[PDB]
Amino acid sequence: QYYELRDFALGTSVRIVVSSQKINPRTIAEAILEDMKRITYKFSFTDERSVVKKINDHPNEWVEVDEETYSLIKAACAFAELTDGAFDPTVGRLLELWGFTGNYENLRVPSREEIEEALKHTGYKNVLFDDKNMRVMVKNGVKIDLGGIAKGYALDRARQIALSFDENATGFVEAGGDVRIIGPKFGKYPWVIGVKDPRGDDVIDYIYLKSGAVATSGDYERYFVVDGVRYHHILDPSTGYPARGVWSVTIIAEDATTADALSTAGFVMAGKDWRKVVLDFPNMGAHLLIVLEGGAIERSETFKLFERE
Repeated sequence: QYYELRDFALGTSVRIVVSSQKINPRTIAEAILEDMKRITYKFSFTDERSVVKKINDHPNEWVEVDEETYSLIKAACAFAELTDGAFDPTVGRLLELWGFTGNYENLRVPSREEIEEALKHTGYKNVLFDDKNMRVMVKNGVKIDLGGIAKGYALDRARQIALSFDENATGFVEAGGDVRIIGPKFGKYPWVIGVKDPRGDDVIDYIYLKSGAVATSGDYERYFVVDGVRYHHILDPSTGYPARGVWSVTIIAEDATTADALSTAGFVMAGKDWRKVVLDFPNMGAHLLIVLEGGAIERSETFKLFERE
């Protein structure tokens, strides 16, 4: 039987549910929470201890970084390339402009002119790498924000931590409605995961996972309202405005890093050609369900496979 630890990390609420006969589950959960918090501060846009902030605050300079940081930034840029910038970790300047990174009083709708200028300071190709010396440089004033991938990364690490304590541990870890399975329930069964209605308190679908991960991006995660209009944090990197036409995208994938990055990309892309997203995403390993603006649900045939135990 399962121990549960709930707390706040990764800018959200987290839940760690673990069973082990080898190591006290409270020990495994504590280890996991410590790592989630560690990642929260290390990759923060704002925390003074952050390596992301260090890079952002040192433009036009080759900045030495550690292997963890190097590998995560490389991975985030590799997702940006895979999705033609639909996921792009260089939305930092735009997030800062809109106020998503600062005090609530900074939340605002920037002018068209401000956004057009900030797009010149957006784009993953502005992050340069020195593999010889493990240095990163940001050109054209770009700033990195890892909020679209960091939960997945932390979740994947969390599973690795649990299994390092006990290869036969079971349970799951959750952060803000992203989930990574540690091992099957009672060692045998799938975990039953509810896909939330982006406009209600009800579940719109249930999926069954013995392994892997699920992640959801939605217009309800981080938003503000001005004059009756919602401005949420999932910006289209090509326009600099909140991506429109989509309420949520849920991705089942092999790992949470993939599910997290691709749920962001799918959210951005689905408001332009949802049919093509539903077709193409499964071939990148992202099995998906989209709730379009207005409430229509579209999902891949692969997603349907997970709708029964």
